[PDB]
Amino acid sequence: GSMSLQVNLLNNTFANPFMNAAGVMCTTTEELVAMTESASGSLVSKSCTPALREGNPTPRYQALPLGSINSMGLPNNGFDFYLAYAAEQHDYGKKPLFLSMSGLSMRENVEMCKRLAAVATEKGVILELNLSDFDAMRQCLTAVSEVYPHSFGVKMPPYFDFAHFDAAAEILNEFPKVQFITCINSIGNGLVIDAETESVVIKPKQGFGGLGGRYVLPTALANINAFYRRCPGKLIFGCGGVYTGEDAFLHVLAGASMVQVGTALQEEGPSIFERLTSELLGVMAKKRYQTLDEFRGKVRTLD
Amino acid sequence: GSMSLQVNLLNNTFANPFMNAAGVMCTTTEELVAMTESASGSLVSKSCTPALREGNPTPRYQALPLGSINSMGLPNNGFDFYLAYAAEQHDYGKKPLFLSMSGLSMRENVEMCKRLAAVATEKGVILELNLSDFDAMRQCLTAVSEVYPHSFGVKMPPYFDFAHFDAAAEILNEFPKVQFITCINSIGNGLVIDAETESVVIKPKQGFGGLGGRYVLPTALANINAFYRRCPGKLIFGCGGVYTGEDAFLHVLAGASMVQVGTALQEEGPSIFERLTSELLGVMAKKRYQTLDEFRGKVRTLD
Ligand SMILES: Cc1cc2nc3c(=O)[nH]c(=O)nc-3n(C[C@H](O)[C@H](O)[C@H](O)COP(=O)(O)O)c2cc1C
Ligand SMILES: Cc1cc2nc3c(=O)[nH]c(=O)nc-3n(C[C@H](O)[C@H](O)[C@H](O)COP(=O)(O)O)c2cc1C
Repeated sequence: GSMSLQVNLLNNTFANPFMNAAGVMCTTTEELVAMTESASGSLVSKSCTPALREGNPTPRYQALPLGSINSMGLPNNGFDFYLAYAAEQHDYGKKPLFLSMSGLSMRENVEMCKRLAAVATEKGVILELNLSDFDAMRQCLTAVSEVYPHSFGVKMPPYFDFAHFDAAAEILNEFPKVQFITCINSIGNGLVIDAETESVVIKPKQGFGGLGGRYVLPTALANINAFYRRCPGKLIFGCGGVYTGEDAFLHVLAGASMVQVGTALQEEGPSIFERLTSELLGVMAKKRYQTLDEFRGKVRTLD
Repeated sequence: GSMSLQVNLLNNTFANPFMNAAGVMCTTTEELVAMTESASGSLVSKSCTPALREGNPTPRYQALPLGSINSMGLPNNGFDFYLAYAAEQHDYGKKPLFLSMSGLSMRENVEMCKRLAAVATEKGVILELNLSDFDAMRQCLTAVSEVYPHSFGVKMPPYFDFAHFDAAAEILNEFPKVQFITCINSIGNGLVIDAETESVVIKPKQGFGGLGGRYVLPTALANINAFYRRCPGKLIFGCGGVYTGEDAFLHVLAGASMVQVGTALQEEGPSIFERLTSELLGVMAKKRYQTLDEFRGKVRTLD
């Protein structure tokens, strides 16, 4: 019958839950345009700092059989650029836009949010605040909530135990404006060593870098589901290890409303969204689901 | 030329760096015997608590294409059992024995260590203290160091940033008795969801469990290398994601002295050690290394 990947959240309609993960294929105008032109339900701009950053020396990203490792160092065009893209360029008629923000301090986030406010108001761009200790997180969210008169989401690093799921959820649940939680950012500071070259594969930080892709899917599912459970009032956006509609299906089963695609998108480019939508639809059709609502968060436990 | 996987550490000679990861194929006499009979350089008994524990309801382990997930819940025959194995059964002529200890409180560890002391003294069993909060860690090590008159090692959870590498290393470095650091335990609380069944795959903890296997190799390498760098006075034992001699070679390059094998061993049985020694030798032969010393810790960075 009639299947739909439509997602409705944040006062928006998304054609499908897919979007790039922040930082992937979303740094330049060209990329943002490509993402916007893609079949993705949405996009998020590269996490921005107040000013442009060159980011780290290359190689700073490496695709791997099981994912990716990167230490990009937040190369980005700077907030004004993404603000301007959101304010003046982005075609919201095509899809909603998220703007990822990653100030290097609370003050930077506060100042960016102060300015993002009007554009969020005028254009509907949605903040994904990159949060990737808990007191600091609470302070950050307080400071941002103080100056930012809109719902926003937060991009979380993965956590690895319930104590942390609980503590993080507790924080986030303090902030009604935090309407979505994106789980997860990279698994931090993995170290890929190329057995052939007997070396690391990225240059910054002695080769340590965030892992994405296949490596991170169960972690991502865990986090998605953990926050899905602990933040019942909030939306969870999944991010981590999505290469296929089936992976996305897992994200949604774990609780994801939107499903972000990082490494796989980096490796395939924006055409991946046509394939993901089609695959997820295929998965849904095989499983006799018509909407994401029908199985979102419905992963069955055995206990 | 002549190649050797021999490892000399902790006043022992190991024929090769391989051993099981604690908890894998090392719970029962039969497993311990099998590990001892295997080609592994060593073995470590299942992390024990003062008394036997049934562990968690099954399924509590699931092998996966990329690794494993488990929430065993520390099923173990109890300390007396492993102590007795170390004291009276283990053939130290075949290989050294590590005894993993995972008391559920400092007190439990202290009480077991007090009793382990004489057996370590008399038989040479070596404690791997399962540490998998930094104050708690310091307190545990202090307590164990107070009462345990031997060098021992610690099984560490993976860390994911340098702040944690630094903090953990700083702590471990306060304890001269901590002579090896085993990196790593599982990546905590991943959630594997079976797209077919739309369910989790292990029963305890709503399906959340420690990830091992291919998922964890870069994390393991990161941790091994991080502590290798930060704890130059200590040996690092690698654990995580070893399925092949090539993987083991990575561990060693990252800094590993011993290389523990969990998931792959769980899946393959103790004959894996023949294959691993052979493969690691083959890797070393192709690379013209003759000893592990020649490349241990020599992973080349690009910066
Ligand atoms: C090249 C690259 C750049 C990234 N930059 C950002 C970023 O700017 N902001 C952010 O929140 N996450 C960033 N990440 C993390 C991704 O958003 C995503 O959380 C991570 O890659 C896991 O998703 P994946 O498994 O689909 O890769 C980056 C990841 C990659 C690979
Ligand atoms: C079935 C199973 C039981 C485990 N039990 C223990 C344990 O008792 N003590 C411990 O330190 N680690 C335990 N672990 C973690 C392993 O020692 C190892 O750290 C982890 O599996 C990563 O290694 P791998 O990638 O080779 O699996 C267990 C792992 C598995 C799979």
